[PDB]
Amino acid sequence: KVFGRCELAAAMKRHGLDNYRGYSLGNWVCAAKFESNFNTQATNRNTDGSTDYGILQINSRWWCNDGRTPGSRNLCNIPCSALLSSDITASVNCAKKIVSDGNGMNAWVAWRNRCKGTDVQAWIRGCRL
Ligand SMILES: [Cl-]
Ligand SMILES: [Cl-]
Ligand code: NA
Ligand code: NI
Repeated sequence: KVFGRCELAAAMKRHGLDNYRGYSLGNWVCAAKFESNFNTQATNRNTDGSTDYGILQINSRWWCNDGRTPGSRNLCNIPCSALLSSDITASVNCAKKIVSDGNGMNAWVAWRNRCKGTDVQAWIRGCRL
C-alpha cells in the first residue's frame, strides 16, 4: 500500500505516534516520506547485508528477523515481512521500541538528514486530524 500523506498521518495518530517520546506527528510523517515514499512494501538492502523494511525502513540487523542477516537480533520479535503489511500496526509498534532505544529519531538517517530542524508541522498541514 502507498499511503496518502494525510491518510498516513491519521493512521500514525490513531496508533499513538503523535508526541511519542516527544516527537510530534509531522516528524513521523516526514520520516516515512523520505524513508519509503509512504510505501508499506519498500525494501532496501544495506552494505552490511541487513535489509530495511516497510514504511519506516526498519532494519533486520536489530529489529526483525528475515533469516538472512547472520548474527542479527530480532528485538521487535517479528518477521521482517510483517513490516510490509498494508496495516501499519507492526511498523508503529516496532518504531516505538526503536525511538526509545537511546538515540531517539536519529535512528532514522533520513529523518536526521531531511526532517530534523525543519518545519515538520508542514507534513500534517491541510489534514483533518
Ligand atoms: Cl537472520
Ligand atoms: Cl529524543
Ligand atoms: Na534480524
Ligand atoms: Ni536505512
